[PDB]
Amino acid sequence: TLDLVNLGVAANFAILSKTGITDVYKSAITGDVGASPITGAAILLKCDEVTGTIFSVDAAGPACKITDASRLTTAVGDMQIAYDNAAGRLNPDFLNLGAGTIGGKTLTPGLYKWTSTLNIPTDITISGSSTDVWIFQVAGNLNMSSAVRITLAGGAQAKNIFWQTAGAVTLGSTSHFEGNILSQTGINMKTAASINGRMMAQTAVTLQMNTVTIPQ
Repeated sequence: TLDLVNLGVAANFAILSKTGITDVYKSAITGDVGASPITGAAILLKCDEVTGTIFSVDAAGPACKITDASRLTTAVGDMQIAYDNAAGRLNPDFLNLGAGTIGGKTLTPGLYKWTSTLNIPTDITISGSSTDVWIFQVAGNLNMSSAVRITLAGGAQAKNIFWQTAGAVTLGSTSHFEGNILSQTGINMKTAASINGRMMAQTAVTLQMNTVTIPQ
């Protein structure tokens, strides 16, 4: 069995970025949100969009924000450690599965690697036990097309799924994603896409009327 990727303090966030969070009103985020080292002004969410707390490094930001620089610094530090831990895992079980396109597949537990961009153009399933772990290592971008849905089967849980991407993630309109995203650059969601997972970006997270829920 493959070890969990430990998120440390970042586990407490639904969205954590380094250069902000952009949004087309109205999104529905469940869980805490934060950005650092950038100013809290870079968080373009209103308070009715977030059920949880909005954290800022400073006095700027949405009206309900809490200022807490040391927690955001630890969180961001922990996200970096997680990203490096995930990208650093060795001996994949798969390499270049589907040649970079994985529509229709059922993915069983393990460590998967892609040395290019990964596309998800049609529905997929992630299947395994309540304690199985999946780590997806993607050296380019990650794309998912509109209305694509990731289904979990067999007791598989979103909190045990990790997607590490060296490039940007793009989730298409109406799509539904499962798992923790650790991106080295951005994560960008389109109209009414949803995610059950965490969006951890080393640049920005962009949203357009999305539903974002932290995995239980």
